[PDB]
Parts: sequence; C-alpha cells; structure tokens
Amino acid sequence: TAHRFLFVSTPVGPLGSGRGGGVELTLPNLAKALTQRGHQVSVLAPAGSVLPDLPLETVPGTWQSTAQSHGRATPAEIPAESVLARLWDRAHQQQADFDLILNFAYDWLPLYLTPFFKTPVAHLISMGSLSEVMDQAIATSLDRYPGSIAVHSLAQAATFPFGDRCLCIGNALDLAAYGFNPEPEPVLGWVGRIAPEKGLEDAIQAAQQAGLPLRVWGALTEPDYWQRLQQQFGDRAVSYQGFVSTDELQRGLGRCQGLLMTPKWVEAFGNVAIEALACGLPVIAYARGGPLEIIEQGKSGWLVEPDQQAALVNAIGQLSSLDRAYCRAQAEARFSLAAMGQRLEAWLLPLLSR
Amino acid sequence: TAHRFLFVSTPVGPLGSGRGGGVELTLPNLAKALTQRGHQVSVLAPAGSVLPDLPLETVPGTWQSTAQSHGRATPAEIPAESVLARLWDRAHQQQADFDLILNFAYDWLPLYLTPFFKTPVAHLISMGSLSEVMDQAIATSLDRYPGSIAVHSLAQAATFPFGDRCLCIGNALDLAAYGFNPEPEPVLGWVGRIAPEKGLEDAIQAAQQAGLPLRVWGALTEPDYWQRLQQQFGDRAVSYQGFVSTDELQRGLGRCQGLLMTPKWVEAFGNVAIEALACGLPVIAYARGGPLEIIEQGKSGWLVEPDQQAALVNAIGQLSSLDRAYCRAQAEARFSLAAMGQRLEAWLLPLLS
Ligand SMILES: O=c1ccn([C@@H]2O[C@H](COP(=O)(O)OP(=O)(O)O)[C@@H](O)[C@H]2O)c(=O)[nH]1
Ligand SMILES: C[C@H](O)[C@H](O)C1=Nc2c(nc(N)[nH]c2=O)NC1
Ligand SMILES: C[C@H](O)[C@H](O)C1=Nc2c(nc(N)[nH]c2=O)NC1
Repeated sequence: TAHRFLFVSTPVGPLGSGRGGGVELTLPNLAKALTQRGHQVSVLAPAGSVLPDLPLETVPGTWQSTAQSHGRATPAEIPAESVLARLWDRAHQQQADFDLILNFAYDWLPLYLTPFFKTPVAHLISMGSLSEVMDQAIATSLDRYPGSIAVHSLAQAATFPFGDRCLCIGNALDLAAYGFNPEPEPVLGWVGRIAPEKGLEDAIQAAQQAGLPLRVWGALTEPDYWQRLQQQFGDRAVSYQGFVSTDELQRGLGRCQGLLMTPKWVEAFGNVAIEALACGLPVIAYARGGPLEIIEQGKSGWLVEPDQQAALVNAIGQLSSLDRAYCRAQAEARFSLAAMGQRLEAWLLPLLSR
Repeated sequence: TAHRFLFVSTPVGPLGSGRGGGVELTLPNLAKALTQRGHQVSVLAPAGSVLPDLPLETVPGTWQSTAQSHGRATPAEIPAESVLARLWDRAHQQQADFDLILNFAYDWLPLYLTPFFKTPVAHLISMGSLSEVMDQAIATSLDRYPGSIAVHSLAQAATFPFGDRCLCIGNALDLAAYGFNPEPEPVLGWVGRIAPEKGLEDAIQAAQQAGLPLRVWGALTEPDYWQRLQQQFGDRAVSYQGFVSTDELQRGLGRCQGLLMTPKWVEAFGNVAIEALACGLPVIAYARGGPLEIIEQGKSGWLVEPDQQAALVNAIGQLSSLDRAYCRAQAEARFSLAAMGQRLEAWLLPLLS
C-alpha cells in the first residue's frame, strides 16, 4: 500500500544554495527512492529552495546557524523570524495529510516536538555528536519512540552514547545522473562546503607537494574562512570551479585522477566520496569517520593515517594503480536508489503501525 | 460553573526561593483568586518549589536565564536539561485533565507551543517588551488566538505595538493577610534590595532632611554597603527592620507614616506600593512606571519628580493631607482576590470550548 510522506528539510539555508551540505543531495535522493516504490513524497523547505519533480512548499524566515560552529554546552537557539520554527508550525498544520513526517534538520526543535504530533515523526541525523542539548533531545525521542532515529555510518553512531539504538541506513545516489569517465586529466579534485571543518588547507598543501593542480568545487558558506585561505595560500593556489549542479559536478569531477578528502572533523558519511566513485574516481581520505565504510583500501581509494601530509602525498602517487572501473562498480553495487528504498521501507514502515 | 486549571510557573527559579520574582506572589494569589470561587488549580513548577495548599508537581532541570539580561536581537534559548522545556512536555502529557492551562513564563516556547495543545493555553505576560523573538511570538498568538494574552499594567501593554489587543488584569494581594494600621509612628518606610543603585540613598537623604527616620525591609547581600550607609547618614537615620515575608512586612510597614518608592526605572514596576496601601500607608513614589497607575495623586499618595530631593521632602511634609483609611479602601476595591477573580473569569472563561 502506498503511503504519503512529508520530508522537512534543513533550516540552515535553501535547497540548491549549498548551505545545507550533503542534506541537499540526500533529501531528494531518499525522496526518489520512495517515489520509485510508489509512495508520494512532499517537501517543506526554506524560501528560495528548488527541487526537481516533487511537490515543494517553501517558508520564509531566518536561517539557523550551523550546529558545528558552536560548542558542546551551547543552548538550542531559535532566532526571531526562525525558518525552523515556521517549517514545524506548517508541518503541524498539515500533519493529517501524511502517514509519516521525516525530519532532516540537526536541531533540537523537531526532536522536542515529536510527541506533540499525532502523525509519526522520524529523524535522519546527518552529523555525529556536537552538543549536550542535541544528544539529550535525540536520546529522549529514542526513549519514547524506539526505532525512530537513523544515522549514515557506524562511525557516526559511535559518537553518541545511544548509537547502538540508531539504525544505520548508509546513503545512496541517483546513479543514472553520474557518467563514468575512464580517462582523467592529471589533476586532483576536492569537493565540499568551503568551511573550516573540511580542511581545505591540508588538501592545497598536499596537492602543491605532489605537483598536481587542485580543482575545488563548493559553496562559499564561510566568507571569513575563504578569505583566510586566500591570505595564506594566495589567489592562484587552487582552481576554484564554483558551486554547481549535480550534472555539472559529475562532468567536472570525472575528469580528476582522484578526490582528496581532508576533513578536520570526523566526517559522518561524505556524499562526495560516493559521487566520486560513481564517476570512476578513486578517493583519498583520512582513515577516520564515514570514509572507512565507503572506500576499499587500495581498490577504490586510499585510507591514510589521519592528519599526515606525507601519507596524502604518497597516496596521490599511487592513484594510477587503482582501477577506475572498480570504483564505478562499487558505486553501482552499493549506492543505488533501489537498495536505499528497501532500507527506508524497512526503517519507516514499522513506525506507521504501533 | 467551576473549571479545572493548570498553572505553569516561571522557569527562572523555584517558587518560595525569591528567584521567581513577582511571580512568587502573583501565581499563588491568582490561584487563590480562582479557588475561592470554587475552581480547582494545580501547579507545575521547577524542582525545589514550595507552595502550600495547592496540588504541586515539580520538574527537574536548568533554570532559564532571565529575559532582561539579554538584548533585543538575541535568539530564544533552550539550555541543556531545560526546566522550561520539561515543564511544557509535562503539561502536554496531562493536558486532558484540565479545561485551561495558564502560562506565567515570559518565554518563547509556551507561546509557540500553543497550537500544539488541544487544551486552551492562556498567557500572563509579566514584563514589557524585551526582544524581537518574544514580541513576534506574542503577536502571533494574538493573531491566532484573540483574547489569549493578559498583562498586569496598561503601560507594560503599550511597550508592545499590539498592546491595545492585550487584556489588563491588574494586580492582586491576599488582603486578609495585611492588617490596617490607622495610627503610625513618626517614621518612613522603604522596601527593596538593600544594595547600591536601588535608590536607597535618595530615600534616606529625603527622610533625613524631612526630619524622619527611615525603616527598611529587604535583602542584604553586602554588609559593607550597610556600613557605608551608616557612616554617611549616621546610625539613627536608617534601620533594618526585616526581610520581605508577608507577615513580617505587613506588621512592620503598617507602622510607617508613608512608604518612599525611589527605584531606578528598570525596577519601577508596581507591587510594594499595593502592599503599602493594604496596610493603610500612603505612598510617595517617583512619577514613572507602575506607580502612575496605582497611586491617586494627593489622595492615596504623592507622585513626584524623579531624582529630586526637594520634591520628596515636600511630599513627606504633606503626608497628613492623606486619609489612611482611603488608602486601605482603594486596596480592597482594586487589589483584592475577589476583584482579581472577577477579572480572571472575564479573561479566561470565553477561552474555554
Ligand atoms: O559544486 C558542488 C559542490 C558540492 N555539492 C554537493 O555538496 C554536498 C556536500 O555533502 P557531503 O556529505 O560531502 O558533506 P557535508 O557538506 O554534508 O558535510 C554533496 O552532496 C555534493 O553533491 C554540489 O552539489 N555542488
Ligand atoms: C553538514 C550537514 O549536511 C548539514 O549541512 C547541516 N545541517 C544542520 C546544521 N546545523 C543546524 N543547526 N541544523 C542543521 O540541519 N549544520 C550542518
Ligand atoms: C518579573 C517577572 O515576575 C519574573 O520575575 C520574571 N520571569 C521571567 C524572566 N525571564 C524569563 N526568561 N522567563 C520568565 O518567566 N525574568 C523575570
């Protein structure tokens, strides 16, 4: 029997701006996974948002500040004109139009509201543990609503004390949108929000030492940090490609011999890793966080000692030995929408009948 | 036509502690105003709250930081282990046991939560405008739920641009606990924190120029400040008579010929003037804020130019122009539990469905 789902997006910025990071890819991909199984999905998101094909409703208001820019004792914050508050008021108004509401925001409010809704609310947690108030809000929702919380990786789950009670769903891509490129140019790629946690400094330095140009795609979400990188490395240290659509990303990224992933934080998953593999691009990453669950050492990439420049330079030197077709094959075997649709249904359907 | 109400207290501290502020007096007095009319009132409050005579359930967690400590653009905040959040989760769980829920907290969350409740929620807003996020939340609940918001003073109300749509329910005391003293001693009273920047020097200086000792009730935190006062004004100018518990306050304050109210504008809202009037003590207050609405000029007291010693002294010299019995009469007509009960029923009963 087909069901009706409402997906409520992240409040940090509009879908398509890049402010929401990987959520802006994950949400529509999970929506596609369900619509391909016959369900109806609608989306609620901040004003300015764009989404192909699906019903979308947008709500004006002030964006949430990013959780990772605050320390562990920070209170939850609700700004004047908050888009997050507005989104949840609207969800509540329309709750009887859906069988289940799926929250994508790493915020206290929607977790707190869950028992205030009649319709069931489930939560996909995008990041590892960041704050006491969030840890507690997730715990409480789990205590009352077992099975209602999903995560992307076991490494992510292990950052929380209750991580074994979270379901790991991994992630998936719309594989039809990615072209396999068997013949790369002698250049490296890096893809991400241009934000301190992503460690772009490390990748610039490693590419310069390896002697290879670095092409950078990503949203300029932190203009102060971007100017600091310019101050340190100069304006000609990276070739900046802008923030681009999935179709432009996959064409550009496919041309690279490898994707460097150099996060300062513990990455929960890292959509860009699976996007690279989908284009036949091997991934060099630190052996920390989600990439440990994505890459196969010496087959689809390199997992190197965290935070060591020499290891990254060495890995760059061993890209030519990896089979790009193998990377692509791994993407097809593991990261399909069809398989995600199965995992979503196994997660969400039992929450409808209790 | 009796109903069952749930009162949810302020999250700034327990009831009985002093941190609850004016809510310490207001919530029990409004509850009595309703229980004396045959309704049932239960209370939810933070851990450590004490409230004789009413069903009371307490909730653990971190106190909310005071709204006045934050600037106008600051977001609403919910701390880890928030007592405010826990209060409202617990109210929601038990909402079907009540006809109406009355919020006393000057906080974003309860206003926002109002449409998530099936049971009606009303809000008694205790302060004037302090932030954008609180102002907008009150506006929204007014637009969606006309008549659902009350204030204590017509002024506080005017600090908001939608003030005209708030109901003023005024203020109440348990007048049966205050004795009328028709014959005072030749002394003046002052009630407040006994701390710098509270206007105490202004009052001592005026009483002294007028030739009367000053008796004070309140909290002392800095004994060095007390010594400073004694050294400046002489040890006969001012004396400490107690703290502010109702029985000690009513016994002591009624002996005064007048109460001097010399607060800074921030703390210029209301309560102690009605305690004075309830004892038959006329009030001499700076002519700003809450006292403008409470005192009837030249009848129950004198409203004077702020920060001017000559205006206090002139007023003190005209305390014999004022009828103590009339001060008490005004208290019984405006500030009784009976009169508050009437205003509360007028406010809250139309909101029942
Ligand atoms: O030019 C770009 C650069 C990045 N991205 C997207 O940015 C997201 C970054 O997500 P990831 O999970 O790698 O990191 P997060 O930002 O969530 O920490 C990925 O989904 C990319 O597809 C994009 O659409 N266009
Ligand atoms: C990085 C992750 O994909 C996502 O960009 C984020 N979501 C959120 C965030 N911060 C808040 N407060 N809420 C979110 O939904 N920071 C980052
Ligand atoms: C003045 C009022 O009676 C009461 O003392 C206050 N309540 C509150 C406050 N601040 C917050 N956040 N919430 C309250 O309920 N400050 C003062």
